[PDB]
Formats: sequence, structure tokens, C-alpha cells
Amino acid sequence: MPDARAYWVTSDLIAWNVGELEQSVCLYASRAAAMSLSGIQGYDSKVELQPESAGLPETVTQKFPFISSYRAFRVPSSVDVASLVKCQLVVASFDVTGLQLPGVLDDMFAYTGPLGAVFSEDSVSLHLWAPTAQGVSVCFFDGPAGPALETVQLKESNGVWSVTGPREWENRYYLYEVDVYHPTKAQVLKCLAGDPYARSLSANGARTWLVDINNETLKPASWDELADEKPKLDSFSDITIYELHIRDFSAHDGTVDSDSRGGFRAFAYQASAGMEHLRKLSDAGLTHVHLLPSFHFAGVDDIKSNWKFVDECELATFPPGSDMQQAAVVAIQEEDPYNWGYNPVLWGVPKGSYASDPDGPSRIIEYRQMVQALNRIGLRVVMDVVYNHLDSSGPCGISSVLDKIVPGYYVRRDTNGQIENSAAMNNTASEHFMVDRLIVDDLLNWAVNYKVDGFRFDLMGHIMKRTMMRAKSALQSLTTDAHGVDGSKIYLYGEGWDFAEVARNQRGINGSQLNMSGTGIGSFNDRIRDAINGGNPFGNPLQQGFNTGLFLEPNGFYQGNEADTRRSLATYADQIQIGLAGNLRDYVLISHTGEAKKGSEIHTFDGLPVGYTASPIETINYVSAHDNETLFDVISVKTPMILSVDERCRINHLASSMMALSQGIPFFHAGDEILRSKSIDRDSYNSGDWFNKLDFTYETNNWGVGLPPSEKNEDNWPLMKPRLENPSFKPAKGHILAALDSFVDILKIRYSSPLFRLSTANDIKQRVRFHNTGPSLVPGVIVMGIEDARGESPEMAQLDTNFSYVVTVFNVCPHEVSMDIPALASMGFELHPVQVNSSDTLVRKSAYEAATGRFTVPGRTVSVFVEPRC
Ligand SMILES: OC[C@H]1O[C@H](O[C@H]2[C@H](O)[C@@H](O)[C@@H](SC[C@H]3O[C@@H]4O[C@H]5[C@H](O)[C@@H](O)[C@@H](O[C@H]6[C@H](O)[C@@H](O)[C@@H](O[C@H]7[C@H](O)[C@@H](O)[C@@H](O[C@H]8[C@H](O)[C@@H](O)[C@@H](O[C@H]9[C@H](O)[C@@H](O)[C@@H](O[C@H]%10[C@H](O)[C@@H](O)[C@@H](O[C@H]3[C@H](O)[C@H]4O)O[C@@H]%10CO)O[C@@H]9CO)O[C@@H]8CO)O[C@@H]7CO)O[C@@H]6CO)O[C@@H]5CO)O[C@@H]2CO)[C@H](O)[C@@H](O)[C@@H]1O
Ligand SMILES: [Ca+2]
Ligand SMILES: [Ca+2]
Ligand SMILES: [Cl-]
Repeated sequence: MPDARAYWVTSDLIAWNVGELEQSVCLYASRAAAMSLSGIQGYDSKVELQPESAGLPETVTQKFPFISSYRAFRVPSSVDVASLVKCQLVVASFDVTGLQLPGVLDDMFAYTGPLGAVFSEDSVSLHLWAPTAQGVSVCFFDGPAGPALETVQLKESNGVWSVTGPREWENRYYLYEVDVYHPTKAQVLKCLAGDPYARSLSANGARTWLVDINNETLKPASWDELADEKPKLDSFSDITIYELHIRDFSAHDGTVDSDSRGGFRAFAYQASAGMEHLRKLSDAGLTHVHLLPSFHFAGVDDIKSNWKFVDECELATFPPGSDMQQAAVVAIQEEDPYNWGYNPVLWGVPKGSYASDPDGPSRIIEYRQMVQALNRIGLRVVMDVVYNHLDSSGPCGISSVLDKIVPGYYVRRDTNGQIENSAAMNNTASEHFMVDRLIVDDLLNWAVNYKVDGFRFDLMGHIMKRTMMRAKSALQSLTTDAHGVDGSKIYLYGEGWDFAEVARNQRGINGSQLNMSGTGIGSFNDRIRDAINGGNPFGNPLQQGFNTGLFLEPNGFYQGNEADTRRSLATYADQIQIGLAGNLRDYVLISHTGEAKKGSEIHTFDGLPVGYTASPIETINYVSAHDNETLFDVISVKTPMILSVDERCRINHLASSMMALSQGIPFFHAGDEILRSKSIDRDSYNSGDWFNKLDFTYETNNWGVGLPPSEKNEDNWPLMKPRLENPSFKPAKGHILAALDSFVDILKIRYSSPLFRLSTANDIKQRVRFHNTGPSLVPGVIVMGIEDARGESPEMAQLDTNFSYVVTVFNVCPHEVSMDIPALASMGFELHPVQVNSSDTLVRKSAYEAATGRFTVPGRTVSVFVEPRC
């Protein structure tokens, strides 16, 4: 983008950071974009701006904090602002620079009326917001491939272009022809653009399909009664999440027909191994499946005849630590069917590559059939929404839509006018009114038109808090009577990471972890993640954590002396325990020094509070996700090499059990339960089906299938190779099935007692106690007690009709421990019936001794004890 260091913030105010003396500022305009530097030449009009020593007003400095110190310049009322914003514009001092227009575009043209296509009994109308455009027409087509049918002009009213046609316009395909000034090219360009409000598209979004989303033929059988069939959700506190990629789910599933693998239709195969797997988890108590991006994204061709694949039989013959597998994958990675999909083009349309036919209605109906089928096996559906950036910007290319139409508006820019890229590329600006509008409108589209049950917000910290809250309110007020869905059950969460240009609320109060405290919107708890696994996404891969052998089982990487590692372990245990108690600001823990500390008073990187939430439903507790190494892989990297796979399997279980028995909302990565490996790939977004294999035959976990792709992994290839080559690292089917069995059981334990899912911070503060704390704590053990009403005259409600007390012991030590808790002596504790009947013979040996309150727990085991009310 070229130089644009001034801002047109309101109809009558311009902001520019020039010095006092620099009283001679003028605004130049050229409709045909013909200006040059002399003194400016080739302008239609020149107007002097009167300086404003009142400074920028409250509303401007609140909306754009980062420019709050800029000098304000008054635009004379003689200026025709509507005409000027359609021109090439510069201001000059006596230094020349362009103008960033979003402030004035919102001030004058913020619009709440219909956008996209509106269907009435006798007509179809199209509406497009494009206040800077000099002209807008619509080019129609009869079909996704054929020649032009006709072009119709749209007429502008207050920034919005519209036209109304007959009802027979329905099912045509179309594009907008938009004449608009593009700063990056310094020309008025005729751009061919899709509809931001599209509901369907031809292959690759080349054309927009003028479809009526309410048409009966787009509805699966019994679609309108899906609300009645949706699984009950009594509380957000009952949520558990399973994070799954649509292609991963069925790409390798032989029980699905070959022509129907990798997409929406695969979820209709109820008897498939994959759907039987999800049924098993759902039956054990899992409530939500979070699907990776499933809207129209770039990086996968919708046209299946262009898809390329590796020779799977050849690659199977290569050695487990060879670099040849990744070479073959990388050779086709730009042309294969695979991508996570974090490359947004149009948010409101199902991804064509996941449909049976990317032209016509299959993408709509099949998406609905997917939601319906998941709901029918007891699972609510969460969509991974990516509102923080766009795949592309500018006037050219199939993958640029929003920035084609209103350049420099939907995207966030720096103080020189260059597009911000911290999210990946082409960061959006939800701080702008129509971006905020599009985000909320899209969410309501998915909630109402596809009956989606929740949303995970990618880089929520890059979205304005006001956008998140307005969305939350709109979604949760939807009703079955008015909209066909119970909005009160719709749950929102996201990545509240706080970095780059949105840090320190520089663009407004953003959706960071700290800012979302007290909003009821979940965010990923990175503190528990890193405390359990060790290190961080950017640190040394060998840095150990609570569950990967820090102090207890050192791996040979130097991490201080024995006192240092013991202290680091205890510090991590503090952070874990705050997390296990819902990661609350106000929860009081006896810290490892002996000092009682609130969750907010225990600090992490940059002195920030470990516990930052106001409620447990604000905490998404996780140790694994699609990003970074899988749970199996991180454990395989960090633990001592000499551990057996049997031992590491127990360690995998410990990690997922800490999540499954935590207060707040547990989050599991698809494959946690079956030891899923990516052969240590840290960023597998483009590593294809080969490295992302989800094997529901349970014969393999995909460990030892070659070094992962060099671009993101080569620096760590030396640590990976000997591990991938070592046959003792690889689990067999027996291990995989045992991992699944123990995962199902811990879910069952979570849902066996309301005490694991307390709904408020007050409840957690009153009921949750940790019993192995302080400087003399027993290393490698966490003891978590949860109290219910007991005796006559209780100080709390009775939440659990079966149990009056629950105690969980997480023992990561490679030996049995005996934990004496005198305060829990002389009580009726016994092993949880699920564990009494476990297929794992070791956990059955767990015991309680009444006289001393001793809980005896085997090595590498989580033991749950309950006090029956009988
Ligand atoms: O990318 C453009 C962008 O880069 C910078 O912004 C980064 C920022 O500086 C950084 O802190 C994080 S912020 C998001 C993050 O927040 C928490 O993380 C905290 C850590 O837990 C904590 O330890 C501490 O981190 C420090 C490290 O310990 C320290 O070693 C040092 O890190 C170096 C690193 O050693 C070096 O290699 C390099 O990193 C590059 C990587 O090597 C590349 O792989 C790539 O990174 C990718 C990454 O592979 C992807 O997975 C994806 O990252 C995701 C994570 O997976 C998520 O978990 C999440 O990260 C959170 C943590 O979870 C949370 O605990 O979001 C990430 C972003 O979506 O994408 C990455 C980017 O492509 O590229 C990086 C290049 O940076 O450099 C780093 C230092 O930058 O220093 C850090 C302290 O800074 O504090 C953390 C909190 O700050 O990531 C930002 C995005 O990359 C520029 O500042 C910014 O202006 C620019 O626009
Ligand atoms: Ca269920
Ligand atoms: Ca790919
Ligand atoms: Cl396929």
C-alpha cells in the first residue's frame, strides 16, 4: 500500500501528525486519479483545512486510540464529502500523503439495511455496501461455467448500491462489476467481485449463486424439527470439546465409500468406524465437536479432478526417519485436497471441496446433513470461525473479495497505510462498523441457516471486545419460535492471544484473555497447557514440565540443578492447580512457597496473572490442539528416551485426565484418545493426509512415517530422527485401544458427578481444595478434593445425590505414592466404581485408609475416590 499517514475520521475532521507550523494544510481530490507531485498537479479541487486546537474529540480517540495525539483539521462544510471519498485523495503540508477513510466512511455511511440477496414472492433484490465506488453493476450468468447473460446497473443511495429484478433471477450466478479507486495501484479499477453476503458459490467462488437459502429442497428430511432432536445442554459448565478436521475424519476410513471420503457426506455414514468412534465418545459424555474451518477458504481447489496424491504404497516402504516421505508430500502440497483452512475468502458459504459437487446445492444440503447427523448421535457442533484476517487483498484474483470492493476498509492498516499482517496476512479491522456487522451477520447465518451450536474464534485477541459481546448477545437471544434454534445454548470461546498492533488496547479494547474476563466467553488456558507439557511453543523442545518428567525423570537437557528443577516443578504445579480450579482470579491457593495466593497473584510471562477469569465457563483447559505437536508427540519428545511406550501411554492418559477432571471446560484434540501422532510435525496445516492420518481401524497411530516437512521442522530433525527410528517408541493396536478405553472411562467419571463441573467461582472457592501444597509438598502429586453438602445443617447446597465428597489424586511419579490427608481421615472414601471395574489393572489397586486418611496411588496413575451417601 502507498503512503497514507493522514486519517479522515469524521465528515468534518481530518487527523494528521504534523508539527505546529506545518497552518497550511490543503486537501486535494482527483476523481480520475490523475495527481502528481510538482505543489500538487492534476487535481479536480483544492481546499484549505482549518486547524483545530480543540484536538480530536472523545468519540474519535476512543475509536482510534493509536492516533489520539494527532492534530485535528476541520473540513469546510462546502466540501462534498460523498463525492470526495470516491476520489484519489491527498493532503499536503508546507510533505504529501494519502488519507485512510474508515472513520469517515462509518460516520457517514454506516448501514443496517439489507445486504446480499433478498427474496420476495415476486422479486429478487441485490444490495452491496460500497461507498467509495464510482459505479456498481451486476453481471449475471446462466450456470457456473457458461457465458454472460446480461449486465444490470445498480443505483446508489447513501453508499449502498441496489437493484431489484423479477423472481426468475433466482438460481442465476453473478458477480459485481465495481469501479473503485485502489490505493495499492493508484488507479480507478474495474474489479470483478463476489458478494460478501454470499450464501453459495460455484467452484472456487468464481461466481456467486443467487440461491434462496430458505428453499425447501435445500432442507434435509426433518430439518425444521432439528431443535427437538438436539442433545440437551443444561449448562455451559457441562461442555466438553473435541477438535476435529473434516478431511482428517474420513480421508483414510475404508468403511466410507471411496467417492465420499474427506467431506461433509462422510458424517452421514453412521455405521462407519469414524462415526462409531464419535458415538462412543458421545455416549461416554462428550458434548461438542469443534470442526476446523468449513467456510469458503483458499488453499484447496474445489474441483476434485485437480487433486493430487502421494503414492501411499511407495511411501509405506520408506524408513521411519527418512526425509523422503515429506519430500513427496511437499511436491504435491499446493495441489492436494488438504489444508486446515485458516485462509478466509467468504465466511458465509460452506467449503466446496468438502461437498460432493461444488456447483449447485450439494454444499448447503450436505453441510446441514452433517450437523443433523452429529446432533443425532448426541453431539453439538462448533464451527472454527476465522474473522481476524483474509487470505488475500487488493483488486486482483479470485481469492480477494472484501478488499476488492471497498479497498483499505475491511483490512487493518498501520500508521503509514500499509496493511497489517500479524494474524498471518491481511488482518481485518473489526473496529470498523461494517466489518463488525459482517462478522455478527455471518454468525447468525451459521446459527440460523445451519443450526450450528457454538463458535471457536481464531485469534479472538485481534477482534474487538465490542464485536464479541454484540455477537454473543445476538446469538444467545435467538429462539426456536422465531428462528428455529435455541440461542441460549450457543457457546462462544476463542484464542485470546494478545500481541502485535492490538496489544495494550491500541486499536480499542480487544478480545484478549484479560479483557474477556467477566464476559462468559471462553479462552484457551495456555498456562495449564505449558505447565503440564513443559516449555512453550517457542522454547527449546526438550524443556520438561509437570507431566513430562521435570525433576522426577530428567531427560539430560540442562534445566538448572536439582533444587532448580524441583522448584520449577512446584511452580508448574501451582499453575496447574489454579487451572484445575477454573483458572480464576480470586481462587486462593497455598502456593509452593507456603504463601497463600489468589490465582491473579501467581504470575507468568510478563508478570501477567495465571488465573484471569471471573467464571469457570471462561476457561478452556487444554494440553493439545491442531496447532503445535500432538499430545503423544510432545510426550515422546520431552520424556527420557529410555521410557517404554507403555509408560508413555500412561503419561498420555494423565494429561487428558487432568483436562477431563478439571473445573472449567475441557478441550481435547481429536486423537488424544488414540495416541495420535503426526511424526512430530509442529505445524501440519499443509502436511497432507500422510502426516495428519486419523486411523479409526486403530492399527496405527501414525508415529514413524518419516521426518515431518522441512519448512517448519528441519531445525528439529536431529532430535526427531533417532526417536522416529526407534521401534520401542511406536505403539501397537493394543496400546491404542487401551488409551481409548481409559479416555472413555475418565469422561464417564467427569459426568458421574456434578462436583467436577461447578457452575460459579463462588462454588469453586467454597468446595475445591488442594491438599499437597507448600515448600515441603510431595513432588509430582496433585491432590484435589471437592466437597458437597453433608451432615445435618449444611453450609452449602447438595449438588450430588450419590456422593458427598470426591478426591482425585494425579500421580505423575514412576512409583506408588501414599498421600496422608488427616482432614480427610475417618470418612467413607472408596475407589470410583468406574475405576474399580477398569480394564487397567493398575488403577484398581488404588486404596484409602480411614485411620490416617491415606490415599495410596500407583505410579503414573490418576485415582478418583468418592464418599458414597450410603
Ligand atoms: O508473526 C508475526 C508477529 O511475530 C511476533 O509476534 C509473536 C510474539 O512475539 C510472540 O510472543 C507470540 S504471541 C502469541 C502466543 O502468546 C503466548 O505465548 C507466550 C509464551 O508462552 C511465552 O513463553 C513467551 O514467549 C517468548 C518465547 O518463550 C521466546 O522463546 C521468544 O520466542 C521467539 C521464538 O524463539 C522464535 O523462534 C520466533 O518464533 C517464530 C517461530 O519459530 C515460527 O514457527 C513462527 O511461529 C508460528 C508458530 O509456529 C505457529 O504455531 C503459530 O503460533 C501460534 C501458537 O501456536 C499459539 O499457541 C499462539 O501463541 C501464543 C501462545 O500460545 C501463548 O502462550 O498463537 C501463535 C500465533 O498465532 O504461528 C506462529 C507465527 O507464524 O514464527 C515465529 C516468529 O515470531 O520468534 C519468537 C518471538 O516472536 O519470545 C517470546 C516472547 O515474544 O511470551 C509469549 C507471549 O508473548 O507469537 C506472536 C506471533 O508470531 C511479533 O511480535 C509481531 O509484531 C509480528 O506481527
Ligand atoms: Ca453426548
Ligand atoms: Ca495442501
Ligand atoms: Cl478423496
